[PDB]
Amino acid sequence: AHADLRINSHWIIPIENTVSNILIDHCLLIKDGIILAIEPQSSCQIPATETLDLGQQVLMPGWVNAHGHAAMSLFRGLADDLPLMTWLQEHVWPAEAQHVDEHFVKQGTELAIAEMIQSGTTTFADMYFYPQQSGEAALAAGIRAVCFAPVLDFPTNYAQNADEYIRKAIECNDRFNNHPMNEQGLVQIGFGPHAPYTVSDEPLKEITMLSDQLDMPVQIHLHETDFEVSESLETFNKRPTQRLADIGFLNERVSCVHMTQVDDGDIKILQKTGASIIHCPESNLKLASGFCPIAKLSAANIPLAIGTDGAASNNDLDMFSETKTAALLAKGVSQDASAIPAIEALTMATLGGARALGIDDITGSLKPGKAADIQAIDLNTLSSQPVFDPVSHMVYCTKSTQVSHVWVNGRCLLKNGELTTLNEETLINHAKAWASAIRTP
Amino acid sequence: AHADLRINSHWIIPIENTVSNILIDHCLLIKDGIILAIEPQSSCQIPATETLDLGQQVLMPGWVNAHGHAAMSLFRGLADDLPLMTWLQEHVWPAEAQHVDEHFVKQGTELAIAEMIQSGTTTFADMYFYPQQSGEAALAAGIRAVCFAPVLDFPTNYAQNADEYIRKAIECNDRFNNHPMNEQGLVQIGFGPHAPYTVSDEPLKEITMLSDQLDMPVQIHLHETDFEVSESLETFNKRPTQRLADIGFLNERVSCVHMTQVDDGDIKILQKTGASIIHCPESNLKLASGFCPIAKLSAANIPLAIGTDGAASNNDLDMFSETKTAALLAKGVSQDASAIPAIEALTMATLGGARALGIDDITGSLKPGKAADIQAIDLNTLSSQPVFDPVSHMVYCTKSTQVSHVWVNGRCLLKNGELTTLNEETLINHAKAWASAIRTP
Ligand SMILES: [Ca+2]
Ligand SMILES: [Ca+2]
Ligand SMILES: [Ca+2]
Ligand SMILES: [Ca+2]
Repeated sequence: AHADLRINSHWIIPIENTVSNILIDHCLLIKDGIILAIEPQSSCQIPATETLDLGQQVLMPGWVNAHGHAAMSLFRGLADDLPLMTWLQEHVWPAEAQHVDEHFVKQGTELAIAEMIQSGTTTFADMYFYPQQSGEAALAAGIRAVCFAPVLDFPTNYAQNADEYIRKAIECNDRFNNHPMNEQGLVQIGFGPHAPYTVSDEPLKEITMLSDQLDMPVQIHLHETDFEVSESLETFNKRPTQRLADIGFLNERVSCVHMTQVDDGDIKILQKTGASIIHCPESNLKLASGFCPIAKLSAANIPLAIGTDGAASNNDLDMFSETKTAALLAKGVSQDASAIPAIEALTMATLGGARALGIDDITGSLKPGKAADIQAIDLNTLSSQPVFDPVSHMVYCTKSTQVSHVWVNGRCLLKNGELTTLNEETLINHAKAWASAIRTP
Repeated sequence: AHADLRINSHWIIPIENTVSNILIDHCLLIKDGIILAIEPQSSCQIPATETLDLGQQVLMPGWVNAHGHAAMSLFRGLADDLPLMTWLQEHVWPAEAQHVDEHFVKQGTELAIAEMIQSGTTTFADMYFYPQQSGEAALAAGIRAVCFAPVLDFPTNYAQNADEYIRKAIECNDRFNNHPMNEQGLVQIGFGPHAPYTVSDEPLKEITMLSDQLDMPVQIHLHETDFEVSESLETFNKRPTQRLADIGFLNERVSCVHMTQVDDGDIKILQKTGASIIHCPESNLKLASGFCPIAKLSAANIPLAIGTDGAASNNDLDMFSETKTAALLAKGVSQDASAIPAIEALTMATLGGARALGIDDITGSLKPGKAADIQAIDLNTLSSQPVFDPVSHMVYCTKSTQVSHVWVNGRCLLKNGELTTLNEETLINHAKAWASAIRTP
């Protein structure tokens, strides 16, 4: 048959229309990992090799988790309820210096990926050590990934200095351009300078040039805390946004994480440079970083996305919960019950992330021609019934465990709630082994 | 055997110690619905008729959902993303006037109860029409309930005026004191005056007298919105807290819901009168009501509890998610990452609710002599591994679907994730029937 797979579902939320936000009794037709068409089930005349009848479920794009540190799944809830400073100095940094190597990153990324697939995520962004390990795990699992190879001014086990961080990013990009398993381009490598206060101007400019030459996305923290903004004003006499804008670092391919400290000048700079904002509400709350004013940013037409951050400051990788927090918090922050309606929250969590990571041409919404990165959510459960508008249900009363199926590039990674490329029992054993090693070395 | 049931579990979080917040390899012994003892498994010499081996699970008190409207499960996500005023006038109130009767409340409460049990809740507070229907559903399900019979100044189908609302509350209390199925006292009736701006001084004073004479708890909204506080200042020249204090309405048996508008005078009044505060973070965010400063309230030793509110402004009844929101939001609001640590969030969500509803003598913590209201949470799942401190995991990375077992008064209401006194498929059919009736009458 022309189509590999036909999926029938009562509801489809395409995110991009091709003027209601939802389609009733349509089907998706997929071929070679690509969406061929979305059409009414009754009218459809495209035969399919295989057909799946989902019934009372919602099909929508898989989530794009636009900021994370996948391998830190192995530090899940390592040290909760402590100030950023104690958390970092007495727990996270020693644990990183002692435990994080290629094996840690491999097993941690596998664990994260399995959690993410089970909660409907089809693309993750990763900013962490040993990105080749992370990228390789993504390849074996079949999940789409953007690994923002870290760049820092300071030495770690992974690299001694900015130039070495950059070298390894270039090497990793080259390795994935040429990897036998990566012909489909599921894994992209980018540059992940941590933050303006940990990376100097020179490496940042190198990143800009290299990012352009090698077609790589860039991610950086921006205005995460009042402290970082004050520090920048003391040291550079500029807000970080201004510093980055003045050296030409900010542009469309850059995503700026957090942005809890926002003034009108920041917004103008963001509008000018075309950069995206990645919202991480739960992590911002948990660490007391502040309140990203996504309502205000949205009204200013700033591109917005959503990330969970890492499992040591969340502590899960559940985009259903993160998107719900984003939609609820925004109404409180803006004092406006109509701010960030459900369709907008879903859009941030899918197409917004795709745009932020530079991959919206291929994924992030259900449009003919885009990749078949799809999640199916089963609504026939007590906590989801009755349903009046499935779009708002997705955001306000859906558990991630309702995800029944997941496809990436048209490949089934989750079938009736069960992982198809990862072994849950094995991953859990490895997690427990690492916990013991971390707990009592 | 002396004990009816022995439950073995790797972790027990008793909430009240009898100085670590958790017990390793202990067991719970239950007899006649009562906790006989909590002892090390190895040392235990109390035989039991039946023994359950749970392994890597946490036993803790079932949640006390201290404010809700159970039957509004049938309005789940009725009209999302609208301002309080449109929400009420164009959606909720017409739907209530048209659909809410004894049959609505029966089937809605059953649906809510099933959702709540599946997410580990063992006591719910309800403030809604036809409390006898709600109470009767609680009795048949086996869940503990406090039904705060509504009192209002204005006419509804349920009652024409304050005196009639009060009459029906008295009748309902009497009916449950004498109900053949209620000998164990699972169901308590209370008074639920909606808010200072919908109930006059006279009925409020009657409630105080009757509450005392009949040993009934009282629940009221207090300082939910800036509008209500301003309105009270115009009309009475007092903050609502002051109005209620001056007529002697506030006392230990009263729970005050929301409290997003707080000044130092409010706190003093609350400290003086001994009343409890019920925190409903997601509903407050969703409707843009404001930010209850639970960190500040906690530091002032004000008794605190947690509620989900109703399914039209949440939109689920999941106390795992609500407690996590409470713990996270509080750090952001107070700008203090150490504020409302996990053990304190759990305590609010269990013992805090018990105290608020006047039932802490019998439930809310795992102490010898208290009721066996218990939930078991399975940690052997991908998203919960690894685990370093189960207490903080409960709050920061646990899904409600991890609840494997639930007991109320030592009766199993949920066995391996399956309801034992309610039929899930039936409830869902009824929910869909009501949705159709509500959607297209
Ligand atoms: Ca981060
Ligand atoms: Ca989370
Ligand atoms: Ca309410
Ligand atoms: Ca909720």
